[PDB]
Amino acid sequence: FHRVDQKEITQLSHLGQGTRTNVYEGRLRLRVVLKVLDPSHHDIALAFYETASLMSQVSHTHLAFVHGVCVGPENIMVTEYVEHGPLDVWLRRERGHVPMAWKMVVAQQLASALSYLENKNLVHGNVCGRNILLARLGLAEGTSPFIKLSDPGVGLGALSREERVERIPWLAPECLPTAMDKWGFGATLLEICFDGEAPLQSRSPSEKEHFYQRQHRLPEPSCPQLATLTSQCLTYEPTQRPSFRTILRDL
Ligand SMILES: CNc1cc(Nc2cccn(-c3ccc(C#N)cc3)c2=O)nn2c(C(=O)NC3CC3)cnc12
Repeated sequence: FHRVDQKEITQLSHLGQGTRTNVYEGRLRLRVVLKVLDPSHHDIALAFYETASLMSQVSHTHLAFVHGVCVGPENIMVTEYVEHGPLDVWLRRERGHVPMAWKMVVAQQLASALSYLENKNLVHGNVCGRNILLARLGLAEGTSPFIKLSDPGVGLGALSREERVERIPWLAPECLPTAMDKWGFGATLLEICFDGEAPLQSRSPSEKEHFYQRQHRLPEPSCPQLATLTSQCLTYEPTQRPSFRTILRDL
């Protein structure tokens, strides 16, 4: 990854929070986003650098760009500013008015980005609607949506059990104690089908953990065109999950 000097960046409005981060709009001497890591232990900073490294070594139409990292107790990932923000937020605002054909384009674009990652034997590890950014809305007639899958933030391996429980239903059950992205992908399809209302999201940490410990399965989507696909992706057996080559073909 590229090293960014603090003199080259300007920090503007707070956009929201990530895991152990604060996301701000900014300027790079370009409009960008600044992912400000909380004061952290070296294991966390390392997991943050590993993400910036992974995202700086990849290039795909549906993957967000990483400009670099600015490093005292402050670690800032300088990443792509995407026009319309998170998919989950947009789906809730547009609830009941999002056509099936629009959802199918998003699913295909997401499967495309994940197939590219799969071919290179790389793991994203944080696939959810929140990390899917809308570059184009595709609301006007003769237009379609355009997504950018955001960087996964602090790597999954560096997070606490409490943080992994907070990631349910997107977290693969084998991660509770490349196949994990197939589950993340399936849970994201359900979330898209239910207009940004993910299953179990409202439930308590104890309830979410019990759901996985008791091996319960996630609901079927309201969209029948994705029922088989989500059932195949959301199996507790990682080896039984289809490849993104198969998913992309089946879409
Ligand atoms: C216009 N452009 C952008 C806006 C934006 N906003 C938010 C960031 C974080 C949380 N929330 C949020 C959710 C829910 C609530 C509530 N309630 C409040 C804030 C956002 O809205 N994030 N973002 C990124 C990006 O990489 N963000 C990382 C998440 C991946 C890139 N461009 C943009």
